[PDB]
Amino acid sequence: HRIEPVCLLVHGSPGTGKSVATNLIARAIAEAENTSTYSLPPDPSHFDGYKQQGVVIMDDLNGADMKLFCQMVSTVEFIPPMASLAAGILFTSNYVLASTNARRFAFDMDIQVMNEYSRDGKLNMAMATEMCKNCHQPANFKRCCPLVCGKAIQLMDKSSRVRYSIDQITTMIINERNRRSNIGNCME
Amino acid sequence: SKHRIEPVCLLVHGSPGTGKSVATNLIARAIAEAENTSTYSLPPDPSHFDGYKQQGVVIMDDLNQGADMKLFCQMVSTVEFIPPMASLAEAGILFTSNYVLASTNSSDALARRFAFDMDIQVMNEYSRDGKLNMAMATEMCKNCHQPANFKRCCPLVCGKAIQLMDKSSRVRYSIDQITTMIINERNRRSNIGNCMEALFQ
Amino acid sequence: KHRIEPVCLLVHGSPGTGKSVATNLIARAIAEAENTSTYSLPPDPSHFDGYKQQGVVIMDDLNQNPDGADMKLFCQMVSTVEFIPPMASLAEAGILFTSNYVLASTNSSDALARRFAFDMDIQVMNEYSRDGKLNMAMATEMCKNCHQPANFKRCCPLVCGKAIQLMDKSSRVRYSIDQITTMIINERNRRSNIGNCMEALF
Amino acid sequence: KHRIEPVCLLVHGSPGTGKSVATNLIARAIAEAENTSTYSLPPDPSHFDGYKQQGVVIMDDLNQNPDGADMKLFCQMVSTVEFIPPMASLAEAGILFTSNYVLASTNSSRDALARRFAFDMDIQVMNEYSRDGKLNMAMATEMCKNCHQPANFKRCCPLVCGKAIQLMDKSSRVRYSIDQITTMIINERNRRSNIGNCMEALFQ
Ligand SMILES: [Zn+2]
Ligand SMILES: [Zn+2]
Ligand SMILES: [Zn+2]
Ligand SMILES: [Zn+2]
Repeated sequence: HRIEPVCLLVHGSPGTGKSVATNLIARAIAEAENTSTYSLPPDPSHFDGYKQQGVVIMDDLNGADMKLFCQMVSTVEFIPPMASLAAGILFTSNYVLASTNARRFAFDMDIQVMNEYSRDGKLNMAMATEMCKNCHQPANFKRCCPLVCGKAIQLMDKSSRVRYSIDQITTMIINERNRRSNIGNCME
Repeated sequence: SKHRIEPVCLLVHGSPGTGKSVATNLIARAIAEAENTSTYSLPPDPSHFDGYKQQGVVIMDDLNQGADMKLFCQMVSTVEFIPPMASLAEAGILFTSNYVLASTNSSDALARRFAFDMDIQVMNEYSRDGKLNMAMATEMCKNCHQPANFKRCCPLVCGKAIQLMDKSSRVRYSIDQITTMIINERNRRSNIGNCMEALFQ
Repeated sequence: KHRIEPVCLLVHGSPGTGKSVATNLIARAIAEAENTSTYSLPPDPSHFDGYKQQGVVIMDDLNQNPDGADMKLFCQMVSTVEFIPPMASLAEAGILFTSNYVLASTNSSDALARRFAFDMDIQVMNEYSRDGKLNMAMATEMCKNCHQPANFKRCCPLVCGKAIQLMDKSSRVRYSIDQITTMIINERNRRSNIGNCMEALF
Repeated sequence: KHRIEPVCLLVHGSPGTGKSVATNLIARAIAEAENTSTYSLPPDPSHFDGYKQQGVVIMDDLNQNPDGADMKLFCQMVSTVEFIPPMASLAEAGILFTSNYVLASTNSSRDALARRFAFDMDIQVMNEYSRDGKLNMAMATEMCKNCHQPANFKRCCPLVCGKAIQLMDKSSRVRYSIDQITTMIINERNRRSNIGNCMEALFQ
């Protein structure tokens, strides 16, 4: 009976800051869904630490990966395997976020280090994590910085072709999780 | 990375007619109005927090001092807690409750968790047949002085009908009293917490 | 060879006078200066579960009946002689008590009285007392115009002596948390300068 | 969980091939770069005497003794939890471990411990500087004559610029000189610390 988790992945070259992207997005929707974030390690088979957190992030997806993923983004009741048998909890996460190098991905997006923050083609993290000094307040973040507002990095949808900021991308994922929850409500 | 202040914990012991539920619930609607929240009550022998929307107070009843108590240790803590839900459309909410009140009638590392270990005691004028004369105890109070955590007073508020007695010290408190005692140990840990955060961070 | 005797502080106070926060500020400050952490014993300390040789130890509500246990423990902690605390866990049995500071508060022969390098009464300043209770809310407000504290990054009335002070039960002189906290560190350092030199000489 | 995981380097090599020389070179340059000192643990170490929260710690011959002593300490250090190391001198006990770099050499083949090596590398002596299979130290310490300035050392020698020894990342198989991998390690630590400060601020 469970609903299908909204899903995002982020293709990137290694120095472009896609780990900090997903994590910023995860922590934000988490803050809003009064939940927490579960990280899967790369190449992971067990869910030591899962406790039905509202959002999980999958560092460096992809192949058991493309399998254990498709159990996660499904309507089937699914039971993750454990390390300590201390087993049994359903997987209920309403969001899955992940990174790498087809309809289960409501948000298929490539990244772009903006040029004033490129450093040899790589994201200049020291500069990209300085706080923004002339910005409107973000929609899902307390405060603004260049990773949130689109200065340092942006997400390009392949299909849409459009470019959004992180702040925009989180507003978008929320809404789709709500739609899905809103219909999943009325029916029931 | 521990991030939440452990909640202040009250446990009232007592024989089953003694008002022991009525006390845990009088205190809780008092605190809740003070911090402008709501209450959320757990069933006896409970496993699921369905309907827990991070309201400020949690009531446990019939705590068996133990499934009752394994789950109790996890609420009263600093470490993040994720209540199990039966509904899938809810599972995922973080436990951020400040108070847990529990009642009972009935190993030192768990004891410290009981910030207030009281014994409910029914005063004789309000005890017909050996149990709370609830019709008496609820009648409003005529010349009582204004309570601290209630806008009006009655013989449960003011210790006329019902009083609870610290198991360890042995002194007696009314309901209206032990509320601020609890409100304040919660205000206490808040202000000390912020204070230290600001001096060493 | 042997361990130096932990410099020890005892704060006497009535219940709402803030002697726990007093001892906690002092500990955190000493521990920050010593590059350490703090370890709190629960009242009625039975076990030292979680103790990993944090240089600073806190005993909240010490009962000072010399027949009591609080004081029998206390006399092993505050001594020069190997003391291997009891752990409830046997997966934790064997670590030595090496802490250099012990900070305790209570409500109130000479061999227990030597152990207290500093024996002190806490005093609410009246401007912060709700019927002789520490008005914690306004005492934990940050100060706005204090000089930089000796041992705290920022100042507040709990630190500089606006809200609370500590009176020496002997000399009858009063001290802020900040002042007592450098006397306590100076004392441990004097013990250590002496102990370390005794070692080099032999 | 208040401290940041130290950045961690593991250099595998046979026993004459200069891996000790190479971790000490990296350590010393990282240390200058942060105005700290280095602290060296002995092989199969028990005690941390002399540890004063120097920023770079060094371990050699890790897991040489396969008993476990090496790997418990290692894992306590490459962690996010408070670690109060063991000392032989009682005077010295209780200091907190807070180094940001752990540099280890080994001769072994060692999920959640691999997670701790941010750089897992094999040392390879280039043939011109090999002598009977081991690193020719006397040749390698002669200063380079015509080399661009190195990023992390004041002058260049073949140990630095990749002439004498190289470091091959076991995963990717890419090779790096010492100077390069120093900038990489420094840059990982700064990144960790920049992301950290940002997350605190945004969820502050
Ligand atoms: Zn901005
Ligand atoms: Zn009344
Ligand atoms: Zn001040
Ligand atoms: Zn060179």
